[PDB]
Amino acid sequence: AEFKAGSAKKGATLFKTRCLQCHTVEKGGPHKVGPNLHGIFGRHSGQAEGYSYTDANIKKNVLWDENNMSEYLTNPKKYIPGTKMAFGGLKKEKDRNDLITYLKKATE
Ligand code: HEC
Repeated sequence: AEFKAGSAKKGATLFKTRCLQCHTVEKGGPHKVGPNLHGIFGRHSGQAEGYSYTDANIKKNVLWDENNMSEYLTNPKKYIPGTKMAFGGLKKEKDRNDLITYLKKATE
């Protein structure tokens, strides 16, 4: 994909309604169905401490950045075949840009 910085204020609303059910962003934050996302950018996949991932998410070994995250969030199951989740993706590019703008700051 091709990320363009958007609205982190809209990104925070999108995280609450589309991600927060399964994830947290705070340092030391708890894992829910999905892993806590603190430090996700600039780190390889399957490395949230204390979270047990599928072989698919571990074997992907993607170094998370703004662009591959955008591609991933479009359809996680297409990007990482074998990943297990009741999530189909964030289809609108504007949403992905807004979400990632917020996420880059929230997980820092
Ligand atoms: C529950 C229905 C979920 C929603 C909604 C979202 N995600 Fe998720 N995510 C979930 C699980 C169970 C997992 C782990 C899957 C596995 O194969 O083990 C994940 C994983 C991620 C990751 C990868 C983390 C890593 O360390 O590699 C990211 C980056 C991620 N999820 C982000 C994310 C965002 C931003 C969401 C809202 C757009 C979101 N997920 C929705 C479960 C669920």
